[PDB]
Amino acid sequence: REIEVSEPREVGITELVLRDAHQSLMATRMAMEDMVGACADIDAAGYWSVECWGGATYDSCIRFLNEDPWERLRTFRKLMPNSRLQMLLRGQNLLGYRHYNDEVVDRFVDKSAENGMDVFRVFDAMNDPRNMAHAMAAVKKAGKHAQGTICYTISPVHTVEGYVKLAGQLLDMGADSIALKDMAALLKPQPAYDIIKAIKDTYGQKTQINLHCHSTTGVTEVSLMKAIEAGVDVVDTAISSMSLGPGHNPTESVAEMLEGTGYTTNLDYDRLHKIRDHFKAIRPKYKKFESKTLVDTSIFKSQIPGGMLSNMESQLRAQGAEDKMDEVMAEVPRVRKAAGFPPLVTPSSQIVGTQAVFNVMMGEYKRMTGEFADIMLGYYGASPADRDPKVVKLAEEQSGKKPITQRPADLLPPEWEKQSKEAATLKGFNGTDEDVLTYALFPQVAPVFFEHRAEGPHSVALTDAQLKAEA
Amino acid sequence: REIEVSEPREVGITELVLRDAHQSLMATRMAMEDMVGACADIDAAGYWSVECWGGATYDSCIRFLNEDPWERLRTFRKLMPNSRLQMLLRGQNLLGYRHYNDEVVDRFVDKSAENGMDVFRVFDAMNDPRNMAHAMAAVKKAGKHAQGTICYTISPVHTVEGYVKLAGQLLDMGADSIALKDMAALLKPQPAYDIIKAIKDTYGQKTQINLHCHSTTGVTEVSLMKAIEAGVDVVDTAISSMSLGPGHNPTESVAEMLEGTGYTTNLDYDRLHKIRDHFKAIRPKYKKFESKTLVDTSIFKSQIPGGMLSNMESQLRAQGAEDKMDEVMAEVPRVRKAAGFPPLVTPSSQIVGTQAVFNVMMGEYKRMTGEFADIMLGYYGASPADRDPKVVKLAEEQSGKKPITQRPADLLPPEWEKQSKEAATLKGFNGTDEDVLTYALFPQVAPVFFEHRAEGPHSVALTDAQLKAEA
Ligand SMILES: [Co+2]
Ligand SMILES: [Co+2]
Repeated sequence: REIEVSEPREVGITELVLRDAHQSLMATRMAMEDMVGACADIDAAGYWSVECWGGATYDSCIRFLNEDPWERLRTFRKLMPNSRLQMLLRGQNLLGYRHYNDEVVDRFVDKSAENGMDVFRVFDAMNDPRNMAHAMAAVKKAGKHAQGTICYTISPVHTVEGYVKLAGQLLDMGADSIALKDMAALLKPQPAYDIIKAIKDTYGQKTQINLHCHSTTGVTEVSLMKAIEAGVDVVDTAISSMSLGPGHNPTESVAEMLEGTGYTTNLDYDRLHKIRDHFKAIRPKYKKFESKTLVDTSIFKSQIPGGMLSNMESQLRAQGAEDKMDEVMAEVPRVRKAAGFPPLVTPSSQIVGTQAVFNVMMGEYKRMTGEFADIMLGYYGASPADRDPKVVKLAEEQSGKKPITQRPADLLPPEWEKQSKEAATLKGFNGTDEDVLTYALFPQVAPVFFEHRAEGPHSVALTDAQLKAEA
Repeated sequence: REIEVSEPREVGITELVLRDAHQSLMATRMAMEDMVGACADIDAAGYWSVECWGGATYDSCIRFLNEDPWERLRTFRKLMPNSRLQMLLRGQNLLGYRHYNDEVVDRFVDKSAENGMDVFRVFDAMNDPRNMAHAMAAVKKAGKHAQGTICYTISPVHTVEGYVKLAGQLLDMGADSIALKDMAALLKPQPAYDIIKAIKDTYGQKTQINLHCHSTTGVTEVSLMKAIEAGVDVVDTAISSMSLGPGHNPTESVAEMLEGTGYTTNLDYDRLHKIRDHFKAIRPKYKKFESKTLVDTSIFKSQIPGGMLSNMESQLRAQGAEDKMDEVMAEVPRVRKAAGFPPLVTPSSQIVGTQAVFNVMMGEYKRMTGEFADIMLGYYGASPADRDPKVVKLAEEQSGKKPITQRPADLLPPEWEKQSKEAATLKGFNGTDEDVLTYALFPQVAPVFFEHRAEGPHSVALTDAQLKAEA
């Protein structure tokens, strides 16, 4: 019995400590002040890229830290001059709350690249390539690296062949590399090997694939080893003092585990040690935002991500039917199916979760939320599988909207000029496209932020004094 | 490029939640009251064995919980009637502070088996087979399972061939199985595969090997997968709510990661879920005893286990030279070498660590502790490599003891009758061999314990009230 493994080679590593690590472990509340001190070492560690922007950090900066996201980007570009900066961008949704007209996507990408972003990991919650298409083109126009993304999930319609097809569609829209995202740590070892190998066998060894796995279920570092045996080019990790739990596998652990296998990373262990210790000293200040579960494999049976489960709980707590949780968890699968089995990541997870609670309370689709209606009617794009025509009809007969099947942005009219005018009437607006984008992405937060931005970035973390006083 | 892997098969699992998990995560303070509620589910989970005795639990029971270790054993045998109970026994040292005469080993093993112990994992801190020989024979006489142990470590003298030789010596003394112990999580993936495969190739596939790895460095779950590909029969894990950090890899994670690989475990996921939730509800009460580091790979460079490092720190704090820590960490390697490269596990780690601090302060072996002197003079047994003759001489010229090279217990005279007499003069002594053993193993604690035992077992964990009041 034998297993074919890739030839001895160097495996690239993407550090997530500056973005996804704290987004996953301390609600994206990491203050810029607590990160800049590790930039010099991070820049000289030897990482393939440094994820430090995008995701929920834009929202967090303006909503909780009174920090300008564009200033964070500029500072990181300046303190890590020799590194490839990387961000996560939700396609046509950008970092916003809805799909935007193509010109807004163009502006955003152009300004991101202009301010220093090198690698753009573009993804769509439902894996609809059409929603990633324009952002990808904008990234290529800016001469930057376009990383098309495949959100991994487990469902009756997701298969290896299905993932290989998506990889092809991403390569067809000019992807420079393919990212396999596993936000819920659902990727097991064998599937990791099979999917990576199938993509490499189908499109060629030159096809660059970056694997992003969280450690929530505790099985993905083994998946990382299997992905490396299958030939994956780069794997995402988080410095050891900011890893595990709903976060990611440890950078140092992944580097150390390869000794003697023929595979290696070229990270500087001394630099890694300094970055570790830097965050180990700072992490305690964020205890009020930490999660309390290091390993949870329940999703392999329920299909429900811990985050999604908590939300439904709170929704079943604030109403009075905490007794129907076992019923809700049984309803979710049915709602997911009806919606076409979309991956259960934001926002699909909230939409499916909330609708599941309604069906239990008010009754079988008796009342559909505005979001669920939009998903069923195709306003978020195509689903991995065909949506239940019966539930679709009900959505149409309850929202008054006609079902659509083409890229949603095709219906969106130009809005930049409209956004610029409205933004320019806000006290604090600095007249840059960056600020207009801030208003376009977060209309209800931009006002307050522009007004207080002059006060400078803050921190919602405990102070050393508060740490001591508490101890 | 290919890698040979074992044929599809069932992999056995040993659950550590009742012994090593809490010894490693909350200073062995887990109260019997907090464990008995999960016994029924643990007994029906499908584990190959349940480690629930030995190690530091005997000391903890009588020193901190006013609990009779023998009563804990009897209760576990009664609540888990269909399971193979397993314990850790430090050979000729038993669970005590020194080597004992062979008749004490006979008594202990006989009473352990009589009270219900099924599998005895016998080990010696310096991997000297002669110190394991008699316990192993006693285990075989009692008709129980003798698991000879190899303490894994990394040193210039430890090699695959060296481990294969030890495995042979263990099999020659009647071992029913071989345990590979990696208390510091030093076993990387390739070495795990190479050592397991070499033992299987040399002594036959019928040779049973159980792998015990902690997760301290964060690389051992990958090692577990490699060990399984190499053909390991059983791997030790800890239920997910009591895992990771200086503890072990998660039971559920290890079981889930095998899906589709051809390997499988036959654990009942529902029973595992109940055991998880049981301990998740109880673990918060032990926060005052939790460690604060989930992943630490520094040992791959320093050879110093976190626990060993902390101790030296405190010793360098309580004296005034916290400035010489970088010097101490540089001295340890030299002391280890001089001692013959013994694995850095208790008590060798403390002995080497303390001596390292002296050499830095008072000077190069200017003053040797009584323990270090005994190691250098062979009173703990043979070292993996020859000890520095120059340091040996100094030990002899400073302790007045002649160096020995034969099994230390060969010099020990009968002591049972002496132990019985002394023990019988303690208020509370119940006249059983069990109590005499308690006195023989912990002379200075037995008095206090026998006097308060009637008050019943206690807990040093926070009460629900204290948990709430604190929150
Ligand atoms: Co992520
Ligand atoms: Co252990």
